[PDB]
Amino acid sequence: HMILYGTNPIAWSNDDDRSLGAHITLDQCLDEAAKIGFDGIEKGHKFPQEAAALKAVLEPRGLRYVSGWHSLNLLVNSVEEEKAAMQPALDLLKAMGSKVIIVCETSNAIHGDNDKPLQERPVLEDARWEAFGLGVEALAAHAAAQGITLVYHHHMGTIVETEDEIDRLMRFTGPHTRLLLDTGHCLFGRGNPERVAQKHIARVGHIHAKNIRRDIVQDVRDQNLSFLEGVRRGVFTVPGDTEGSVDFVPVLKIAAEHGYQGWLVIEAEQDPDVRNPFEYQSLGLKSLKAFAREAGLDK
Ligand SMILES: [Mn+2]
Repeated sequence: HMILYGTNPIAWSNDDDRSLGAHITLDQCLDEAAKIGFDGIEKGHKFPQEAAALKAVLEPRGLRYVSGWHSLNLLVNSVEEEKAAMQPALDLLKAMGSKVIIVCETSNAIHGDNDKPLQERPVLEDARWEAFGLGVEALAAHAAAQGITLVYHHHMGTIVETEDEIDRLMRFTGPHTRLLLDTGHCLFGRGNPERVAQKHIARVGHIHAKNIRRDIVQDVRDQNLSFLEGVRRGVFTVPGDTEGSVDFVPVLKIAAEHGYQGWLVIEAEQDPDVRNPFEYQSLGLKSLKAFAREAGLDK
């Protein structure tokens, strides 16, 4: 298959807030992911991080290891310390057959901080962009030399949140640095997912099909809520949820027209007691494959 459909375990057990889905075992998450029809799944905090142990739980369920989030600290640590911090991840990904590493600068991020409003998120001083981009590119050239493509995950609560900042990451990196286009964080960050795709599709190496509930996002902005408070209130949902406001097909149409190959991952943080992951992830996969057909991406 030229298009593979993935999921992310934070639908089942949240990574940032371990009180969300704490009771849901790895075994349940993986059973339901396979049963729903996903081709693979991304790293979650309950995943073994050794190759044999991770293979032992994914292979019985027909699940490929899509990729894993790896946190960056380029703003406080040297490049060589950051290459040495990503290497264990690069080795696991190779042993698992994965082709992508997902990265985000978190050294000053606030999305994991429950008590910090999202409006207080860090902004990278204008003079530090050139150095920061160069450092990201150095990790991506390092990764590429090993078969792994770096995809940068712009993210609420980080220095890469707005559309303008996505454009600055793209100006100050390349050619090995790719963009992970997350439709949910892009709209949450007041950006236009379609317009971002128009500009950067040729650099997009990985796509997260995430939806937002416009009602809840407007609540987050007005009441000054943290990222994890938005998550608990349902700021995110899946493709095809009527309460959502992301327009998926135009983004998938841009991807089709330039020949995107690879994964589309449904990543939807929700409170799983209220928003059953089996239900919402079933809805997501059903709707995203429809949208991908309508877009001519999945032919
Ligand atoms: Mn994502």
